[PDB]
Amino acid sequence: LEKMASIDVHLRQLVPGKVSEDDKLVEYDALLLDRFLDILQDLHGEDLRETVQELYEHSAEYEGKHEPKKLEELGSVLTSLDPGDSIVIAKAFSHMLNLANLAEEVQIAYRRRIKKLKKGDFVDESSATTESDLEETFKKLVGDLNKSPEEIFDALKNQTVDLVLTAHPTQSVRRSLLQKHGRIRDCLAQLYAKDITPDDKQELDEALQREIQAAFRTDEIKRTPPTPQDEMRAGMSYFHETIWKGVPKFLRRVDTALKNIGIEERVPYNAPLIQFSSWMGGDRDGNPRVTPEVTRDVCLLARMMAATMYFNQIEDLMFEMSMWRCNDELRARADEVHANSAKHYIEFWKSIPTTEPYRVILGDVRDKLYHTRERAHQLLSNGHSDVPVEATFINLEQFLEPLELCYRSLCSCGDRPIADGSLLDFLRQVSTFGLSLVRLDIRQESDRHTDVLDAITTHLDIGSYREWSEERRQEWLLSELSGKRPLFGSDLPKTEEIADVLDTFHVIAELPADSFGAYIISMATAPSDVLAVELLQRECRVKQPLRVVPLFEKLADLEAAPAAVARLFSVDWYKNRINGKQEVMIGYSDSGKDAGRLSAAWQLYKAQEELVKVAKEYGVKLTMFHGRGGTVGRGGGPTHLAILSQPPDTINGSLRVTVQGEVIEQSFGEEHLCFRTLQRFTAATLEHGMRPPISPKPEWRALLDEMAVVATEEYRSVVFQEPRFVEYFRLATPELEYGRMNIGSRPSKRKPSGGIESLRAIPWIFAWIQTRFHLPVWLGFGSAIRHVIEKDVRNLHMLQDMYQHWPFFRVTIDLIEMVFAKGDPGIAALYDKLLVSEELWPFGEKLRANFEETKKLILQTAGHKDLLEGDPYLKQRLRLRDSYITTLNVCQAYTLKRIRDPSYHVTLRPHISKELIELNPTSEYAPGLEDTLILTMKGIAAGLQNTG
Amino acid sequence: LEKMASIDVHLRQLVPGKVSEDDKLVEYDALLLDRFLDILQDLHGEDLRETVQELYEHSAEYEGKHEPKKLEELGSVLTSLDPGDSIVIAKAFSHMLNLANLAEEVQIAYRRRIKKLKKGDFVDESSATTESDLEETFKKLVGDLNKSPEEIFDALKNQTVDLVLTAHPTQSVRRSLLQKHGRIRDCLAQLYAKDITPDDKQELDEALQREIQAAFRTDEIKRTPPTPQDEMRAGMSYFHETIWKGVPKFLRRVDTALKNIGIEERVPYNAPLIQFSSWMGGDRDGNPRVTPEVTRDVCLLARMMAATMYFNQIEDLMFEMSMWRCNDELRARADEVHANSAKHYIEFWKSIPTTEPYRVILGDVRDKLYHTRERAHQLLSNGHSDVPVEATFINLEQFLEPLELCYRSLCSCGDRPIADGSLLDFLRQVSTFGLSLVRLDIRQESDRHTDVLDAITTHLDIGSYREWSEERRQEWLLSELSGKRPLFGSDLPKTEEIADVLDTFHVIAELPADSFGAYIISMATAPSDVLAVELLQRECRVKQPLRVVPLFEKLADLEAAPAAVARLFSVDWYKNRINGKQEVMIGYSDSGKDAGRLSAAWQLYKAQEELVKVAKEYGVKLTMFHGRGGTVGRGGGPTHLAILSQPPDTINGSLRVTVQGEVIEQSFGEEHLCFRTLQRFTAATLEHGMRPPISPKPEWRALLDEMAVVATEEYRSVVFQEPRFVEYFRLATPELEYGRMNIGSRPSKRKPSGGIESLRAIPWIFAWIQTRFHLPVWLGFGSAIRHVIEKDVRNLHMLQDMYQHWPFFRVTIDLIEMVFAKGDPGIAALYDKLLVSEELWPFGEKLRANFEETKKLILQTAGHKDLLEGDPYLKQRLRLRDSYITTLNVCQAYTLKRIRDPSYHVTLRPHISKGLEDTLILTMKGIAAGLQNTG
Ligand SMILES: [Cl-]
Ligand SMILES: [Cl-]
Repeated sequence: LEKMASIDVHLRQLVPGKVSEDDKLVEYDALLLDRFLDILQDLHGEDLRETVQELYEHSAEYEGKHEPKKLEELGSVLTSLDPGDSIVIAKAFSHMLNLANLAEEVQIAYRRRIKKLKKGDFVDESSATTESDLEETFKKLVGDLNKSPEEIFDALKNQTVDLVLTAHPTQSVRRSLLQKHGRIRDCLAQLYAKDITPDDKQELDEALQREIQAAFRTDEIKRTPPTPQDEMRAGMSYFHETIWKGVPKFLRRVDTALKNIGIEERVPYNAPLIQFSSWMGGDRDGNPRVTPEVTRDVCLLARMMAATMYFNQIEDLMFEMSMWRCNDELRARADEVHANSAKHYIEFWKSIPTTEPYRVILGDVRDKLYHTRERAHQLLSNGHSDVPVEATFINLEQFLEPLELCYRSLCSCGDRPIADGSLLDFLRQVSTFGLSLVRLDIRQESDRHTDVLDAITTHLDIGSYREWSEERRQEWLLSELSGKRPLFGSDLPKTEEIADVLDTFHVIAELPADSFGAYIISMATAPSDVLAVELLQRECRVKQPLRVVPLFEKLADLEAAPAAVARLFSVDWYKNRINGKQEVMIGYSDSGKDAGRLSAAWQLYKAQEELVKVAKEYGVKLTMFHGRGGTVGRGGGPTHLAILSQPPDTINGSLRVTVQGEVIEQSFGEEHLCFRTLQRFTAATLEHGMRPPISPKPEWRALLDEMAVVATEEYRSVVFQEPRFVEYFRLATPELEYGRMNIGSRPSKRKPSGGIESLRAIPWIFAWIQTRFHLPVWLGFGSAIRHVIEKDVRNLHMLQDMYQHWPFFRVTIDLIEMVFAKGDPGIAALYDKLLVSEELWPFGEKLRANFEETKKLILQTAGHKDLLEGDPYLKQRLRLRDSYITTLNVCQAYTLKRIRDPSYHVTLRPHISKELIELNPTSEYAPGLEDTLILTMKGIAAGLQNTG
Repeated sequence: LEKMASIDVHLRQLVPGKVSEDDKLVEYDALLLDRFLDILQDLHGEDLRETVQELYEHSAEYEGKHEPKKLEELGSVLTSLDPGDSIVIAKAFSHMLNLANLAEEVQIAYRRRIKKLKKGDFVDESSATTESDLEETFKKLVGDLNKSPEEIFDALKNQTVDLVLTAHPTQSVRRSLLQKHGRIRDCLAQLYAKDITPDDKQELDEALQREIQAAFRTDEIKRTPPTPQDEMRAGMSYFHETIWKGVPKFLRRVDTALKNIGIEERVPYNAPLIQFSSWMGGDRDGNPRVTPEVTRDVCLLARMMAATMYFNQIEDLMFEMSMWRCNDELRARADEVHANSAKHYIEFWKSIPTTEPYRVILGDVRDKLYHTRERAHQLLSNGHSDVPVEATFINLEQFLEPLELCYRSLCSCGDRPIADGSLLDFLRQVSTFGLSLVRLDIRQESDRHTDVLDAITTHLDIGSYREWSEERRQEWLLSELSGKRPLFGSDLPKTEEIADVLDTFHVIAELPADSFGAYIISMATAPSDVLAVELLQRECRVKQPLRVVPLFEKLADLEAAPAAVARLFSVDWYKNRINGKQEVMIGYSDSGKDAGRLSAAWQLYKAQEELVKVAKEYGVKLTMFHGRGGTVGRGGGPTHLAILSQPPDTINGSLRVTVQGEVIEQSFGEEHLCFRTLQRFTAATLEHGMRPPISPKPEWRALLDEMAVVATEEYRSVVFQEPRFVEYFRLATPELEYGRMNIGSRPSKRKPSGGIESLRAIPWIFAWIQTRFHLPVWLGFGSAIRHVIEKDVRNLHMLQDMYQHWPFFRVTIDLIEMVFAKGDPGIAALYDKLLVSEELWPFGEKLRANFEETKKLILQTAGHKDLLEGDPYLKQRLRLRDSYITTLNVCQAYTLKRIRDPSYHVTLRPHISKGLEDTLILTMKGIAAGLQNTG
């Protein structure tokens, strides 16, 4: 079995050099791959394994020299597979790619930071290898900017970093498989301890193989397209994985860094430097599976998970808190609590003596935590309870008060060190996670609210709120919000949709405010949308109404946004309701779908500038909420510079960002990855408040305005004006298959009969990610740079000045370059040849030329000859993934030709050893061609991760 | 604050060299001491801290040169302390000693093994630094002994090591402090990772200090002398600490070591190589606090703890077990289980689909585990339940069956590797811990059974079972055991004691058999005692009766033991009840109190010889149960050779050993320490089965016979014949204070008006441990070795040959030598000066000379010039503790003079910044914790 000698060779040819001296990535991937291939052989035979390995080697040769002969060879092998073998090959390559991502996480997580590799400017902040840690950022603020430590500490206490978890656009991988990935990562890591004993190393190898096989032998389909509650349970995995333990660890490190510049205090235990919000179960925009009851369910589930974790943690806290000397106040509380009926620690003590007052108070808190979980579970499972609300924690102050009493008391007695142990970690967890871990945002289209108001105004014979001009809408909305009469009752003709909207508001009213974040209006355009939501909130008896957040998606919505926000602040009722705080949401991907990526990036910079102008004019604290697709939505290092790049004063101590589902594993799956994530968010926020990026030279603005015009013209002329483009998009791309299959819970279009305008941005991105073409990300850049270069020979120099000195531009280009690295036009060509009509082939050809031209231009702009010349670590990891992804592409393409064309008979090969073909019985397509397709989609999706 | 610079120096003067190259012990201790003293200064002031540091510095100087002027300085300082400062100093030194123990454990656990330091013979097995690990033991068996790997594996399959956890003779430390010790150990260890980042090292230091203060700032008194359930709760901590996770780890290591000698199989997951038994809540011998309700409570609590640990463990198993391919049998069970009513994993899955059958069956197991804990809890807190016993696991087969089904199924599908992951660990945990973690032994005096039967026979107008000869007792007991008519009813006049015994049997009868181990007859002497327990068990309607274990204590009881056991095997009823398995208990400490330690050691060797002769004659698998005080009861390395030293075939694949309370933290507190404990017990047992120690040369046996005669003559002439001894023992020693104070739950004597015969062995040992004198351990060895040396010039050569070549002798001597290391006659002399009458001073003076002579003779026998010449690591660790313990000694002695004599006014010093009984208790617990185990 000298088979290993082959994969090593291929791997080392894929990543030739070393990206450092602790570069063990090729080693890691070889080890994992060898163990996996042996498992494949032991379960499905020597022939199956030899086939799979020949496929991998061919793919690696392709990602090396990009000879199309290699694609012809891969295809030749893959078409001759009957559905059984096709499923096993696709599954095989999905799992192999997963293992590659695992070795990547280990390598990243243990790479030694090179203090000599820092250049000294902001470019260092674009990679984890040279970015500033917390303390380095403190020293940067103090030295270069001559800020006093007191100013840094004060800035930090009032800072909030709000991470919003959203559902994954495809396979939000099951919590079980995450657990397995963890065990594999740990086995890998421990195998490379430079001090390990032979028997230890043996048992670790056997454990690694054992877990690789375990993960391979779990189905990844069947059952249901998981219900929204299931998707939410899966999203909450990272709290148990890393985040719960990770928050107090990060905060304590902040304490140390503050000590290391002379600050004697710690960050206050109730200060919300970290917050977590969730859309899982709250975003109903174009997702009818998300019902009112779904929202009630995920709210209660969250309250359960939080109470559970607090329950388990408070027992170790009770064991720690064995002191006797205490404050007079706490002694009073102990004697008071000692007057009662001790069920949840009979294994520990028959009862708790008054000589352990801390243990008394804490034991009572433990009792209240148990009753909160039991009552939430009864509310979820029935609808009523019998657990009195007076015996649980209903708001966060009830919970914090006894703990703060213990802390104060301990400090009174000079036991501050004891107080700063498990107790401090507990207080910080209560403050960060509250009673729910996450706060659920609600999201709905503006049109649904307009429908509701129109049904009401029709029911009152006042006219159609829909037909009303925006000024008439505003005037009516204002008179009603200021009025004393309720608006509607049960006697109201409600369509199924209008009933959905109102019932959602009623659910919101019947749940604790600690559970909710923001109500977000998709497709916001005018103040009447926000006012409409505010009115529906009031007239549905939502006692503590949510903050309303407009999501300005389209380009015209962005230009009109600051006018709208000004008009909203200028209204007396709204101005007093917001209490000096406004949060606006921007969607990088939505605006991209509208008007191309370059024009949307620049328009979003300008729109944030104007919104901060309005917020200062009227004295409101503006908070920008960054939706998916952004520069700040990337994974790892790049996030640091992306945040630093935001226009001055757009953050101001409140960062709200979407943690994309395709990135959450790379950012929170591992202990170090999580810590460094929280760190770069906190450090980037803190620094940007005090050290904004340079303001752009006026010529830079004028240039970007012109480029945006040309770029929008090209993007729209292709996507929207070319009549046959929609024909091409349906052939060269599996967009239709994505809409039909059990990959995401959402419909891909808002109106089934519409063109690209009615297509949601996620299937738009996804469709072109699968073919490694990435049109939605780069289309429009080519003609823009081409235009400015021809318009004046010297504009190229200006662009290069921007990339080297203007952060926003550098990060935008950098993102484009990263996406091009995940691109391969040759594969897009394979899809054309197999799936697209002949008279449409030149169309694709022209598109690919644009692809190529743009790439060259981006390179010229970035001053690079190769893609990602400045980040060889990422270039390496990407190349390693690409070798697996390419096979999944070819398999996807031929599987598509096989599905769409039953008149494409192929010379099948004999089946390859023991089955997986009988796990999808009720399939209308072939015995396992639907499953093969789903596998390649989940796989390519996992390999390409994030683009735009 | 350069005060730290002093203590380092003193420490380095205490242990001059390095016992290796990874010897960071002095560094560890210096760090812990510096951090602790800074804490003391921060809580009670610079004056208090400076006082404590002067005390330790002087103590270290004393342990250096042993100048009694150093003791005069210590005393002069400690007497001028009012009770408040006295308490803070005593508490302080107790915790300093604990920190010494913590660093000691870390040093031990991370000491790199030196393979070039092995000499090749059995002496290597007396220290962890050179003992054979599992794999080295295999290669020893295969190469030198020509045992085949098949033979090794079959031997292992059938082997059981049963470790019996007993209540602490003093302070069974609260589970909270065990946890804090864990955090201190972990912080210390990680600070010395040769890869640590500056901020990590900083936060680790702050966590270290924080935890030292946390442990120092908890009271250790008040409330009650904790209830038996409380002491039991504390004893069970080590399952959570290390043992639960640690057992599957060790078993997997066995599997690996087997692969490395060609065995492809794993040790069967249902093989009980490791077992845990408990006395906590079961030993009633001279201990009235242990009632029937206590036994029921610790039983139910135990089943609760186990049910919890299984419950928590099975959720990760459920996440791992996501396969879909399965056996036809398992698939049927999944569809079967899928026909039912899922409340305990709604945070995980709405429900478990039949596409995940393993998860289905396991989820059901999780459910049944939940109902089991809940039912046990309701029985404990109330007395009845409503949780159907059919909805719980009542016996181990119900529990194992679905799990074994999962394993079979996974193997059927070529998923054996997945099966050998979390699932195998789980099976091995069910088999090792069962439904109770531990199996409780019950223990009672034979005399109580005599009382009960005498009330019965008197109630039947047949006469007094007590006045009856032993043969008449036997004959009646046999007639009843072979008979079909019941013995007694509710109409039976029961004294509180007789009602107690019968009620204990009724509770055993009303609880699952899996909860209980062995019924132990203290002061057993004749077959009628065993038979008596058997009958009382039967006529109390105990469905599955316990195995009865006689404890032969006195020397005459040991001589008469094998005759008795032969007589029991010769009776048809007993022969048919035991089913070819017999367990006898021997008490090394018990027999020592009777007749001196040397004679008890030799008598126990010979007695085990005779017991094995008989057990082979009648074809029974004899299991010797080693009570407290043995060589095999030591901590760490020495246990290996002690086990190897037992007479051939006394073990025969079943070792039962007492884990003394004074050793359990050193043996299971840390992950590595626990593994190495389970390992050395498992390896030593396996080897001894196939490689029995040498048989003794007859001149050796004759010499030991003679030495035993002289030794008992001396021990008895001093302890029992000297008329003033009892007066001396009451003054030179805190025995009276121990009996009156809240140190142990047990009364120190069986009959208050008796002499030493009625004094229990534990207070006997403890009393002389407190004064660092240890008379119960070495007294009698002196006159024995002196006698044989004078009788013939060459007998010293014979003794040295025995020490160099007979393991039993080497381990006996070695234990004595270690005890002498923990002795200091000078401190005993201080106690004499303060607390003993003047006309009794030569008496003490004389005994101390005996001490010295005995020590000299022991050294000559072992071929040593200094004590513990062969184990410098232990010599070092002990030397380090001595400096704290000595301060605790001086404090105790002057506190005793102050307590007993209110006519001893002292010039107290002003109280030192932010009630003598509490001080005394502190010093006793402290000296107890520093001396750990002796004899
Ligand atoms: Cl109890
Ligand atoms: Cl649900």
